Amino acid sequence: GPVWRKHYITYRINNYTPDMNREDVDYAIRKAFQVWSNVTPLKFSKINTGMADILVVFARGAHGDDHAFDGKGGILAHAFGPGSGIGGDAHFDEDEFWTTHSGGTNLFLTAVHEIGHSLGLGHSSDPKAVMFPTYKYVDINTFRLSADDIRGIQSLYG
Ligand SMILES: COc1ccc(S(=O)(=O)NCC(=O)NO)cc1
Ligand SMILES: [Ca+2]
Ligand SMILES: [Ca+2]
Ligand SMILES: [Ca+2]
Ligand SMILES: [Zn+2]
Ligand SMILES: [Zn+2]
Repeated sequence: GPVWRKHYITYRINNYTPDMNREDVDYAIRKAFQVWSNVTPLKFSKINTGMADILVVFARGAHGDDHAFDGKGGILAHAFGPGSGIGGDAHFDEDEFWTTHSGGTNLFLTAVHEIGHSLGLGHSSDPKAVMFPTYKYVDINTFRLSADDIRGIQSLYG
């Protein structure tokens, strides 16, 4: 399906979870974009105003799309593939407790997966892939994409 047909992509953080320090939210999301820019020709820039390609949102329950959140647990986040408007946007369930670490739900690891969707990736059947639909914490300091993730993204870009 859809892919971004340009190399410079913008994102904007619509609002901030009260679960984390603001700078930690910024850094998690930045690091998650870097995972993908490492392996494609894409460049990502955070903008503070205006229409971004990728809007990052924290919201709970019904929040104006067809993908209502479900309280703590279950669905952690969802994202829309490349396109105009809501296309590219990544939404994180505020009913989760977002963290920089192994506690609650790790924002960085979740964001890597969601941004994969924002770039056009679907799910992987390989438990080793970040694009596998089940959340499982792994050490974020040594995190690496699986070969399956890299194959998937390189099928769309570069
Ligand atoms: C590692 O990243 C994620 C992100 C979300 C989920 S999930 O919310 O539990 N499943 C729905 C989903 O795949 N959303 O993109 C599971 C893992
Ligand atoms: Ca949930
Ligand atoms: Ca968008
Ligand atoms: Ca929360
Ligand atoms: Zn949503
Ligand atoms: Zn997913």
